[PDB]
Amino acid sequence: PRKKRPEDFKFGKILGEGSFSTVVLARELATSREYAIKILEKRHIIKENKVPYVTRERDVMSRLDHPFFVKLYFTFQDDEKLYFGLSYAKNGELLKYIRKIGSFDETCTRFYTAEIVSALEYLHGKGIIHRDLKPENILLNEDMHIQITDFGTAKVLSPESKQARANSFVGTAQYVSPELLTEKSACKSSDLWALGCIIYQLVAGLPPFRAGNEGLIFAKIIKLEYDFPEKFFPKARDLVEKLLVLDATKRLGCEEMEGYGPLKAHPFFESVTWENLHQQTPPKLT
Ligand SMILES: Nc1ncnc2c1ncn2[C@@H]1O[C@H](COP(=O)(O)OP(=O)(O)OP(=O)(O)O)[C@@H](O)[C@H]1O
Ligand SMILES: [Cl-]
Repeated sequence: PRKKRPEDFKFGKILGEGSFSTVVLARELATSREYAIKILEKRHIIKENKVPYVTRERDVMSRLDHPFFVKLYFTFQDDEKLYFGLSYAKNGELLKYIRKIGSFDETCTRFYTAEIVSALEYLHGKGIIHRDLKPENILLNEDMHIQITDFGTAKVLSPESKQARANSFVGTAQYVSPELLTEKSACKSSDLWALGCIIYQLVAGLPPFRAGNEGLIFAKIIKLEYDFPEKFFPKARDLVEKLLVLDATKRLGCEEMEGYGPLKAHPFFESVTWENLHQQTPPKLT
């Protein structure tokens, strides 16, 4: 289609602001479609060494075509700004719901966990590591299905070299894997560690490794220092214990453990119908 330009849109409210970006709700005049447009100031990206992250976000998102990810529909630029035209995730961040309700019941934990698993199976099947998976980066569409975002710190592993490890230090302290901290690289299984943290957080209300200082969190991660609250769905506890494993080759779902089939077969997921999840009505969050 014709390359889009800023004047092809009418902007509405600011949906959010990052360190180097503003996301605005926009309507495209010629179609009346709604988009979330992420806008970055070139001068700021250039001054602050962010060009590789912006180009990575574009490159990674352009590869994805799955219902559980924010879609990148188009990109354009003008003299001052870069623009990404994204699907609008009307219901915002998963984290908002954890905070408000405190935790999720078993049905809701299972459903949202299954969507995240399905998303990770797709991403890992394309040889992509997210590296910053966390509830703030799991958005929710109007129908309350997940829309994973934040790909500027993802990594496409090279198929040509059969690359498995990625060397950049990126992530969020509560969710960062022990291998990145101790070996200085991440792998696809690093996202499975984050998944374990997220499942724990949905059930318990807080992620498992937490402190007021990042270094204190790192020290607990590397020692596997965490505990479960007395009441925690038992099959979910078992699943978390199979994900929060220091040795990245021993996490359920990883390539060395024979991939996503065994993970989808975990007893916590016994009632899940994997094949049409994105067309199922999500359970109401109460
Ligand atoms: N597609 C979208 N639909 C709805 N809201 C969105 C969408 N994408 C991002 N947001 C919201 O806009 C803000 C996120 O912005 P963005 O990706 O620009 O930066 P960030 O990742 O939050 O920040 P930082 O770069 O500082 O880590 C957040 O509140 C986020 O939830
Ligand atoms: Cl950036």
